[PDB]
Amino acid sequence: IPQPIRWAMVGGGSQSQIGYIHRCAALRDNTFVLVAGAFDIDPIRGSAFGEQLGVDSERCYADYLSMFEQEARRADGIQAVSIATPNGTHYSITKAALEAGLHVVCEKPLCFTVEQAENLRELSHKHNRIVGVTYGYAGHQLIEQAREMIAAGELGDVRMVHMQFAHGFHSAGPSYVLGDVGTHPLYLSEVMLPDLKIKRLMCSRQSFVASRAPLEDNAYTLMEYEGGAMGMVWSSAVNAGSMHGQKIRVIGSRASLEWWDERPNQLSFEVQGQPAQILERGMGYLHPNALIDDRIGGGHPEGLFEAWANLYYRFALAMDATDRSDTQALSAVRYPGIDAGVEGVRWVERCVLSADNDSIWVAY
Amino acid sequence: RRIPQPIRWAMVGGGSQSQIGYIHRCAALRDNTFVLVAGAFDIDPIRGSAFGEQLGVDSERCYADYLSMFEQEARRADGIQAVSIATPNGTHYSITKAALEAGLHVVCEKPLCFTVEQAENLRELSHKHNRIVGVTYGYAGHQLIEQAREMIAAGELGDVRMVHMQFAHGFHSAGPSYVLGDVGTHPLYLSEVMLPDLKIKRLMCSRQSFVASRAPLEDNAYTLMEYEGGAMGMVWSSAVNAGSMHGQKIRVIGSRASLEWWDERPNQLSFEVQGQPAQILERGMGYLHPNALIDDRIGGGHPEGLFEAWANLYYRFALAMDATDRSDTQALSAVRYPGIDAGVEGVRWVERCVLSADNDSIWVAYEGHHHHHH
Amino acid sequence: IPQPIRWAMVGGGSSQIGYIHRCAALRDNTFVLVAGAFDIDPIRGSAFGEQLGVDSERCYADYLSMFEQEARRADGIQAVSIATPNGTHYSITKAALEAGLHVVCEKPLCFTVEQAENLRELSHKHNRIVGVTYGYAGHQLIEQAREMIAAGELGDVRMVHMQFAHGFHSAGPSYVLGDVGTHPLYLSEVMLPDLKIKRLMCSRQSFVASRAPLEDNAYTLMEYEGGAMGMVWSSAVNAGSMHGQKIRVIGSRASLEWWDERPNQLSFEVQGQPAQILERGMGYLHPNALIDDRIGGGHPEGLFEAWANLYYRFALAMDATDRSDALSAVRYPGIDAGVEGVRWVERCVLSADNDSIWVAYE
Amino acid sequence: RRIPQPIRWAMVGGGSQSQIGYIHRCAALRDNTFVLVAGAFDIDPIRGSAFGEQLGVDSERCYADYLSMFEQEARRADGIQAVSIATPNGTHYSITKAALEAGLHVVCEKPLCFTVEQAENLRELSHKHNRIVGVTYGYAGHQLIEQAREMIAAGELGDVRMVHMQFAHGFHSAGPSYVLGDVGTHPLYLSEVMLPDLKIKRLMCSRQSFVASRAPLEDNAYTLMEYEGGAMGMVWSSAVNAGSMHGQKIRVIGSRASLEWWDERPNQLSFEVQGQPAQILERGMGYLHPNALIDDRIGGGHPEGLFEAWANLYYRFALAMDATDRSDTQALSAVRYPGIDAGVEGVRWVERCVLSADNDSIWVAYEGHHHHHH
Ligand SMILES: [Mg+2]
Ligand SMILES: [Mg+2]
Ligand SMILES: [Mg+2]
Ligand SMILES: [Mg+2]
Repeated sequence: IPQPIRWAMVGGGSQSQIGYIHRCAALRDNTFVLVAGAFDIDPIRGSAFGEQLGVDSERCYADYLSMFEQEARRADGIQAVSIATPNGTHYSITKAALEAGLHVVCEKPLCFTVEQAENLRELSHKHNRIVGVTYGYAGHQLIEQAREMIAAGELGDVRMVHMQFAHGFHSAGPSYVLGDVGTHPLYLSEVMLPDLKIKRLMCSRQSFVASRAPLEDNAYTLMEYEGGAMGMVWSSAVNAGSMHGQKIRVIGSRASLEWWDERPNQLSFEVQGQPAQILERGMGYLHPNALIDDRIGGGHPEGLFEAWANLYYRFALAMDATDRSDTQALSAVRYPGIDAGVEGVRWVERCVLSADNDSIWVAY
Repeated sequence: RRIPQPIRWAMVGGGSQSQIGYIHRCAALRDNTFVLVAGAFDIDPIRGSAFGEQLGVDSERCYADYLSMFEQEARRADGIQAVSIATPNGTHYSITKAALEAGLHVVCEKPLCFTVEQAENLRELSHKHNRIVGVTYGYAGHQLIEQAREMIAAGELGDVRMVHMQFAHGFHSAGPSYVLGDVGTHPLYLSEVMLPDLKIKRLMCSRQSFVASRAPLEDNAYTLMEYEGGAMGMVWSSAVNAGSMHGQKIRVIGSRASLEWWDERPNQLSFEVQGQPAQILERGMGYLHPNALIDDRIGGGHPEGLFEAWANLYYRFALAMDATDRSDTQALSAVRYPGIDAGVEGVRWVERCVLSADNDSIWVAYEGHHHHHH
Repeated sequence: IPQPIRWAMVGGGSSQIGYIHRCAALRDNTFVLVAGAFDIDPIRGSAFGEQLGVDSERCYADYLSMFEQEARRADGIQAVSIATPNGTHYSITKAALEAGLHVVCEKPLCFTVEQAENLRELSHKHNRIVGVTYGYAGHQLIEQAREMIAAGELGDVRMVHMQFAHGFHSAGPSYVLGDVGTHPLYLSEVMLPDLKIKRLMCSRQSFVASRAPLEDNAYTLMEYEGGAMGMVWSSAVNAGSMHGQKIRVIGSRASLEWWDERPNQLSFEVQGQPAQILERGMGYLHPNALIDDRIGGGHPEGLFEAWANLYYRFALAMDATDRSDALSAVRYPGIDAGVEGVRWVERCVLSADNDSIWVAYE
Repeated sequence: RRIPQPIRWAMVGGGSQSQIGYIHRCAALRDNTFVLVAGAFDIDPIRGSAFGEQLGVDSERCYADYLSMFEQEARRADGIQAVSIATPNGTHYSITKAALEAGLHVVCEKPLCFTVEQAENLRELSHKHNRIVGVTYGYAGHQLIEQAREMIAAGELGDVRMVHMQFAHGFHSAGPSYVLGDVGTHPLYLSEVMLPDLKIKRLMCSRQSFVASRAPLEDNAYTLMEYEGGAMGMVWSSAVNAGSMHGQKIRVIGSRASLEWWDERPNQLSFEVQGQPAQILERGMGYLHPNALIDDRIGGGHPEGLFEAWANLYYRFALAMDATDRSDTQALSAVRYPGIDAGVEGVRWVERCVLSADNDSIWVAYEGHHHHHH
């Protein structure tokens, strides 16, 4: 991309951790350039924030509607917008952006219902604009390594996919942890095993902090994949003592792979009957696709900020290919798009249906 | 001191070809808690006698079968007082029954038997003949398991919310069940030790035979449980967890903190208070509870292993036998060991999981009768 | 700092070193890149600089030309970072200072103590700062260690064991001593500022023979005033090691240990108590260790964050020096740190070249 | 099979008040390699007799002192054949000497003695009376130490460049030395097993007494060594490494790869080939060398501990004794155990480090005479 994509944010204002990483990622390597935004419901502190960031005073709109309409009149108007507002606003804001002919990057989750998600998807195709979803963990290079090893048959036939995102920060929309954290490792499995398809699943959710009912702060999701493989997802915000605990273990007939988000730069490779191995980010034995995004030599620890930059970069590549109508270039870019968004919403929906019905199996 | 005279002991099976006879002997004979004076070591008379004589066992006490041993030993004044059964799982029920009927304390290699009805029969006989029936859930012999029990009882974890268990190795990546009873019940007993008051209300199980030829016996299973009171429990049993050397772990999650133990690192115990720095407790340290230090056989820092745990277990079996022989109920209750009750529950747990699994993972009441329609 | 500092880069063109420098300086718009001498090849330099959005007339052919022409601009650079070969650090830093520009020089300030003394002379004379890239000190937990040690949580310090031994090369006056040994040495400086080296000895080897007389491995034993002992293992031939930079501070009451490959955790081991692991971003950390958090605990930050934090401190020192006032409340690897880094290497080489005899530190 | 009849054994010390007597007995009596038939267990005859009797030792063979035992036992047809000395370090020399002169094989708790001259005397006596002198560098009993030896000999590490050793615990944070001989020599013997052909050319040592009252005995020390051939070696000995439970580690660094072992995790061995994924080898796996599998007492995955290592050690002492009794030199050379030579070298290393440390860390020749001026 010869030039930075004219960008803007909705939300992600003062003291927003989420907004900060979005900006770091998007502006990394000047892939995007923040030229406008609706940073706060509070108009005064919205412009005060936008200006410290160097955003022109007249482009620190009071809301997303005014921003979209006014920007449409500028030859230098925004081309894409990132949404970091509350979950219940995601559907309406993403809908507007698309109708405005803008590329979108929406913070998880896309929306609350499958219907809404399918509506947004029809619009993205109608307006020919991408809708990326922030499954930022997929930006870590080793996730690519796993994908390549599995496709190359290094694990043999896949038998199980054990996932979990269980932290304890809350030991003291249709769901809470299922949508807030469960979907992250679920998307990682999508990247690692793109051909695996869910046939049916059951879920058991609890509200250990009672006042949270009906929203769950803990959940178990058991899945049956077409072909015989099994899947398990443990979602939690009450796993006391856990700093994050997002892990995915893929088990095959020949070996297993295991990745942990708190140790992003190492990937466990366990061949049955052989010594366990630890693969390191940036090493020459890695598949080429797992090396392209390295920003520093192996041994030097990269982090989540790098992963998000890698993710935002792919978003940029997708938008660009979509704009130049370069069918070939778009097919070569893998990113969390509208389909991943739809699936995230559907998985949660199926899980809630099962859980509300005493954990019955439900077709996917 | 407490076992002044070594308990006259015998073994059924565990001969030359046995893969478990060694740990049983090392554990039982340690500190001379038991003394091997007889046995029915082999289905092959000559090989059994050869083996037995190599152990210093009276040639005339190397019986051809468990029945002849029980019958003849019962006529001797210095006849065996206890017997350890290490024969194939299918024989555990009948041998344990014969031993009990013969007035012998029993130590049975898990499982105790295959059905709950058989299990209840052994329990009935055990009470009738006033003889114990220890079951070999030997991982419970590790000191830190007691530490966890003490910590949980002291409210260190606040209210218990989840008990996550697993015993998933991958050696087989290439009765009524396989992994559920072979490995699943080990961590299950560990939870019993750490949380004696927790009662299972109902559970569901999903089991698979990844190596198809094994069906209907499962080489992988997931068990989700609901404890009375709201807590949840999960058990992952597997012999196809490729790359895993054992993988037996248990994590107890409470409202205030969690604790986790892994059998491959038996001398450490993770203690994670939410909002505080994670902690690692070490076997043999002064900050441990006395009940978690009494079994130490060497100073902290030096690693102890499964053999020590098994010796610790057999020692409790001996204490239980002595208290029972003394008709001391209160004393007996002070001995924390996997006895007839744990044996029954281990069989029940497998039976309920199998019932759930055979019925597409529907919820089944842990106790009581489950019905399709009623 | 209301306005970004007008910044330039010498070298670090089409260079991961240049990359992390830029990522760090430009983050949160602490600095703004307006000029540079990116390459020996003007064509490649201009192309590079232009890709970065730098005016073509400000993509200078050499550092002197840049310093000369920029002095004539109201929007001229105020600071310059050097990422050229270690052999050019001295002369370029000297030129920068005489030009009245703040400087950020890559790891080795220079080769000799004389040179280091001269640069310090100039920094004071032109009242400009000279930061050195001991970036690992940017990690928050290093601050945590410093505070814990100062509050006496380790009791009396007895030993300081450091190492930076990787194996990438298993197949100036030194090599690893200056390239990797000085990194954990600076970490100890931040953790134990009051510690003073009395004397030390060093043993160095050239396992890959052709590297002689430069060492690819070295052991440095030190005696601190007060009785504490210090050990430094520098290596590029520790086969199998991805980096292996670690520091363990041992006190009479407890120890703490940090490893650069797991920057977000700090081991705290109180004798007779359960070992503890401190996590970046947690509420039990000292306030000073939390100020630089850019994201919640549990999310792994990395070396890029540490460098960002380092560059912010450089900016703060430059500002305070400019507004002339504040400079005392900002800790950072400056000229003194640079000088000491040079002296430690010089003392180590002297000892090693003389069969590991003890040598007074100063 | 190779020890048809249990070796008539005895202990000097290791009584009820000893904290090392238990591991010696467990190791020696395991598999009936040895049989305890006599002892000089306590300087207090009454307590020694009581103790000994509790072990099945005839009251008449519970001697009041090692001298009496050696003299009386030598006059018995069923007299002891070997003796383990577990008394204070200062007595090792004289007791070992007396045992050897009394025609007894010896197993001495380290160190063998305090001076090289004494160590050479014991070596001379050992050859004269043709009796072995094993030294308890028990950590070498762990299987993975043999694996490392095999890997190094097979060239897995390429050319050895560095040998980094340490044994630094913090239990004491609050003869001629303390930690050098007490813990320093353990990993040193581990390196001897892994790198038998490596020869020390010269070394320097810096030692400190952080708890001043201990001086001149050190509670911390650093030893830097130059091996013949160019490789370097480092040993950190410490009793004041606050927070460390044991901390015994050895990392061997070669031109191609490195390997590392930690006594607190004895069942794993790190294998790091430069440029390749780090590897972790596990005790009991089929990819190990048979010499590293032969001592397995249970399947991999189950953790073995220091007691197994010690039993493995004692078994080798037994094999060495038998080979010596058969006068089979070639057979004796196949038995890899810490014998008199390892004993002498353990004493020499300490003596050289002390000489250097006492002289402000000057380089001292490992072999030969060191001089201020010459
Ligand atoms: Mg019945
Ligand atoms: Mg099925
Ligand atoms: Mg002599
Ligand atoms: Mg001194």
